[PDB]
Amino acid sequence: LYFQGHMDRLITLVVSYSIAFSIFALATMAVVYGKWLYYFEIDFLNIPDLADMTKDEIKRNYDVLITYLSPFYDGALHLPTLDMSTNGRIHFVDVKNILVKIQYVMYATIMIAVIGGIYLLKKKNEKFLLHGSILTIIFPIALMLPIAINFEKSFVLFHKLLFSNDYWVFDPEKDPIILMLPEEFFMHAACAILLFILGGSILCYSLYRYLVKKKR
Ligand SMILES: CCCCCCCC/C=C\CCCCCCCC(=O)OC[C@H](O)CO
Ligand SMILES: CCCCCCCC/C=C\CCCCCCCC(=O)OC[C@H](O)CO
Ligand SMILES: CCCCCCCC/C=C\CCCCCCCC(=O)OC[C@H](O)CO
Ligand SMILES: CCCCCCCC/C=C\CCCCCCCC(=O)OC[C@H](O)CO
Ligand SMILES: CCCCCCCC/C=C\CCCCCCCC(=O)OC[C@H](O)CO
Ligand SMILES: CCCCCCCC/C=C\CCCCCCCC(=O)OC[C@H](O)CO
Repeated sequence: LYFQGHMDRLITLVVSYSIAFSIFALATMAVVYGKWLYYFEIDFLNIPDLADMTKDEIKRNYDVLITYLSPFYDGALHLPTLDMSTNGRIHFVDVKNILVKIQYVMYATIMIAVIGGIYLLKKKNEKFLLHGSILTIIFPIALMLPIAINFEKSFVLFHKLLFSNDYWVFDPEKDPIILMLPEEFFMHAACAILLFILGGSILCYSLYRYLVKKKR
């Protein structure tokens, strides 16, 4: 009992951070691989005007690129309409590699938390559900203002942090897909992620309080 205390409490520690990360990764893949937001973006930002492309050309290029970024696509990236340089296809491999590593870690934290969670959950201990929501709502709270007021510079730091080359700044001449990827769209995608993080936090917290009311 002196040791089930710690071990259950280390599992509530390990499980808690894996709840936070799993929500982070899940919200990312939902926004990254979701095409509903970007399809709305095409008319809302008037991307045809921005890129001198048609609504059909923009959709298929985005369709092909999003398909290229899945773990289960082993082919190279060829855009239906736009040409691209070797620097351009190095960046999308960088982006593809980042997504794959987040997803690999995400499966671990999703399993760690579901398996280890139900262990502590059926053992009448829900401390991990409060800690999880607190840890994961730190994300939107810390980053809501950086995106809202300083997106352009937060965007650069983000890229500088995650990429070890210069190729993330696209030359419209050699990589014209940058014209159909406006900065406002990535800003909305960052907001959608944070809303899903915040949504998952509230969801995770709704359970905690609801479960604590069960014990009493
Ligand atoms: C079995 C009786 C109750 C069932 C509970 C099973 C126990 C699962 C344990 C830990 C994970 C719980 C996570 C709390 C809920 C979070 C919901 C979620 O993970 O979704 C995040 C969303 O996908 C982000 O975009
Ligand atoms: C029931 C658990 C609740 C968790 C909810 C789903 C869990 C699915 C089950 C197990 C491993 C986790 C896999 C989930 C990851 C798949 C979603 C994802 O991010 O994949 C993107 C895909 O590659 C874009 O093409
Ligand atoms: C994970 C614990 C520490 C978190 C610290 C990181 C802060 C990032 C915050 C929000 C963005 C979340 C995005 C997750 C990864 C983005 C996927 C990606 O590669 O995007 C490429 C980019 O759009 C090409 O311009
Ligand atoms: C009950 C809990 C209350 C809520 C808990 C707070 C946590 C933050 C949640 C979401 C913020 C994330 C998205 C916020 C960023 C939106 C961007 C924005 O609104 O600014 C527009 C932009 O400046 C135009 O130029
Ligand atoms: C600073 C925090 C904000 C960081 C951004 C939030 C994450 C955006 C994620 C998905 C949007 C849709 C992305 C789908 C794939 C985009 C293709 C791409 O990587 O283009 C990047 C561009 O070339 C480089 O400037
Ligand atoms: C009730 C629980 C609430 C939390 C659960 C949320 C789940 C769905 C949230 C958002 C979907 C995507 C909407 C993203 C819209 C991006 C635009 C934005 O949020 O702010 C940008 C601003 O408009 C710049 O001018």
